Amino acid sequence: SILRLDRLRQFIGELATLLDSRPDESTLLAQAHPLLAELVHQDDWLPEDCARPDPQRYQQYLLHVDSRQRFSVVSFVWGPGQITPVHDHRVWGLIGMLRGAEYSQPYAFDAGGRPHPSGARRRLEPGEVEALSPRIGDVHQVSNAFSDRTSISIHVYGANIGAVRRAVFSAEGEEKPFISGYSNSRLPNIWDLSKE
Amino acid sequence: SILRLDRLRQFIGELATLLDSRPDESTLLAQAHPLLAELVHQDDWLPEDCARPDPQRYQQYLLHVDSRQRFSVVSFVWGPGQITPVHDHRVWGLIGMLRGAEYSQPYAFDAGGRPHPSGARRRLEPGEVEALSPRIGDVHQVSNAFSDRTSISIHVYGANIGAVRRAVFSAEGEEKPFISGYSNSRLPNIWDLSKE
Ligand SMILES: [Cl-]
Ligand SMILES: [Fe+2]
Ligand SMILES: [Fe+2]
Ligand code: NA
Ligand code: NA
Ligand code: NA
Ligand code: NA
Repeated sequence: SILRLDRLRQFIGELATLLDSRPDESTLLAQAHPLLAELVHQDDWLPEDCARPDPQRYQQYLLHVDSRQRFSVVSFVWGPGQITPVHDHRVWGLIGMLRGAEYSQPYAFDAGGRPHPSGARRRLEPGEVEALSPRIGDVHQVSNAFSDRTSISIHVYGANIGAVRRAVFSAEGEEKPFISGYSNSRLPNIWDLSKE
Repeated sequence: SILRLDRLRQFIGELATLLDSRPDESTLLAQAHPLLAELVHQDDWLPEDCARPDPQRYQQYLLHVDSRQRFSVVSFVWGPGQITPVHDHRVWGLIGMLRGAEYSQPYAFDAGGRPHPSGARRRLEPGEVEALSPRIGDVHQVSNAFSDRTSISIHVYGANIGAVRRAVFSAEGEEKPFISGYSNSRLPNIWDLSKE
């Protein structure tokens, strides 16, 4: 229909313009917050392909990578009742819920290296944005708040996320290196303005 | 084999860096010339979908658009004997032959505003790169050099080319506005390094 891809195009240039200032981390996050907020304020732009859950696993659909890999934009699609392992990120980020809701559980470790939840579980509603900086709390376990519907969140990461070597942590406290990869081997073409 | 997608990721990055120093047109073109030349020096990187001829029309497969739309990178696929009409561009651009060959005829205008071939036709061989710009010469007709095979060239343009309002030129020298648009509504995912 009127898939409104101009808001994706707008978010992307504006994040990039912002980044062209070499802002310090915390300024960057502060100033991007409203930008992602304006992008998830309404749910009328996300291409269908980039919204399909899987029955076995969550999906990360790559929407855009910056020419200099200063950021990537990803659509995180949880099927009903799905849950990630405990893992870190290693780059700045922002998350904004588009539809459904998700839970975020922060983690820390005992001197042995076993993880344990820390602070309580945050619930993220359609519309809300929280900045992540690894300089604060990098390790977490996230999950679909709902057990019976699809939830989707739009993420922004300060790198090509599917190139970042990060870590997943078992209950027993072993660090497994992982690289997330992407669900889609093709990105949507948000760029064909030959439609008006 | 495995596609050498890192050549493309590298080119994308390097040209954006170059663009970050705000060069003037002649320096941008002198410096970008070698970067594209390296990309089209060996033919081990273009995804197969982005190399597909059409029997009716030449194809324009979008590869990448820069976050701030400072450039875009397009794969231009010619089937046997295809030819464009006479047209302009209104942005700087570099063209780099990947496989096959294309003929280039620049055009100039007489006192009544009617276009005519200006100068000798230029043949573009694999690994060669030519520049174009309103300053340096913008109006031309291009065709596949062969009628017995496919030709591909890699085009870089200082805008989101398929959103740029340009024009084709009638024998009587009048515009007919056009916006090229892209043969592909999905872009290739160059970015999933977790392949290796
Ligand atoms: Cl030249
Ligand atoms: Fe995470
Ligand atoms: Fe042209
Ligand atoms: Na290269
Ligand atoms: Na190829
Ligand atoms: Na000329
Ligand atoms: Na493709």
